[PDB]
Amino acid sequence: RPDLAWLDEVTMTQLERNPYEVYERLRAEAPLAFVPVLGSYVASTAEVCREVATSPDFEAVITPAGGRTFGHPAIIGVNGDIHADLRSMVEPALQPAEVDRWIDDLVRPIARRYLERFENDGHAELVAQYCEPVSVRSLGDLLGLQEVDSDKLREWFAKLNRSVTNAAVDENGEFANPEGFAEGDQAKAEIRAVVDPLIDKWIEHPDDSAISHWLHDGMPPGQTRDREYIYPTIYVYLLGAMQEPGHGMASTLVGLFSRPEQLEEVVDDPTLIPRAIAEGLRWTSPIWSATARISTKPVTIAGVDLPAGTPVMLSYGSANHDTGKYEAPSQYDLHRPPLPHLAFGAGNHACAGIYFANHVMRIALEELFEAIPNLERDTREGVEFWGWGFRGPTSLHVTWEV
Ligand code: HEM
Ligand SMILES: COc1ccccc1O
Repeated sequence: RPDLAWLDEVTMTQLERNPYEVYERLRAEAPLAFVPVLGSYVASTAEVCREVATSPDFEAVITPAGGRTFGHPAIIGVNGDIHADLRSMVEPALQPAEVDRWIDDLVRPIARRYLERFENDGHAELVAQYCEPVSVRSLGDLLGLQEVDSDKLREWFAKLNRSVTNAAVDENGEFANPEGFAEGDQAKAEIRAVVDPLIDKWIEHPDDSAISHWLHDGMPPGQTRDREYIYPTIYVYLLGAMQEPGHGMASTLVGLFSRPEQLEEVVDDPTLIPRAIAEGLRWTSPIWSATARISTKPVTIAGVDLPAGTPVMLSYGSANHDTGKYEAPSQYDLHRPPLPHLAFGAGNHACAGIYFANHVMRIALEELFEAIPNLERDTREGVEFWGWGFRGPTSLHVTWEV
């Protein structure tokens, strides 16, 4: 596309460090555009992301680096009967009435445990000491991974993140950095060594862990789903499900710190925490551009005639700064009117874990603000955000008077 020749000079490093300047141009120039270093069409606006995500002429496809990492059948990358089965497999523990039965007793004692380690220190780096551990410890216990330390769960999602988002391609469309999948393969090998004995056990002795239910639910007597059939969805969980509530919490906190009067409002009135989190997810979407769809028929989207079989990456984090919807979207504003957003995606492949995720983030922030009501950001340290596929702050140094 001639007038987008500037896109040939966009680099993977640029998109990882800060994709918003390129995507502001895309939303104005070409809401559906082929980005050479990603080797794919990308959807950048709210209208195009929502249309592709809900279109009957599209179905799910995994991004190239996502498929190299997760294989088949990753719940995000399949359709039809396999997708319906995998959705029926994951949905029981995520049902709102079910989450409401036990989410408080799950997350609140975990939040308190991690807080007790630093709440009298006067300083902390909340990404590593709080947001990530609460997120992974909550989900890890729900899954049946109680014995996998939070440090290890955090390491695995970081390696899987880098492998799944190792998207750069060269002039021939080949991956530019094939070595960057090695740590994804190493994480998977480690996960197998830990999880294979647990699956061996659960097949014979089912329990209330979610993965035990994935093996047994809905199956004929004495049968379980084959572990190779469920492992790619285990990996989907050990990346995003483990990573994103912590990133959403942390981005919400960075946003609140950027508006001190609003941080104060929320600490004084914790019933505003859900609204603060919803704006946090719009402001820096944790899953920023990690999923995609593929056309099943020739289709015209945003004036582009796509043949059948065309992948489109859904850059929901850009869509959530669409100035057709939002005033000054790069500013965090608690008091934005509560409008639809796309941080959980849309359509038949929209996030299955919204209700659980929102509660994890809510409870963690409630406990944080109760424990440390005079929490302040350490303005001697900068907050750097990183990531194009998954995005969040790489640290969050704070201070408080002791
Ligand atoms: C703040 C935290 C989270 C955010 C922002 C988030 C966001 C997303 C997004 C954008 C997608 C892709 C939707 C699309 O392609 O249209 C997705 C997929 C998915 N998410 Fe969430 N997620 C979060 C936490 C979780 C958690 C904790 C779980 C599990 C307990 C979960 C389970 C899933 C599943 C199973 C899918 C795949 C749905 C499918 O392809 O059918 N997510 N999520
Ligand atoms: C819930 O986890 C994910 C969602 C979308 C893409 C990758 C994931 O691991």
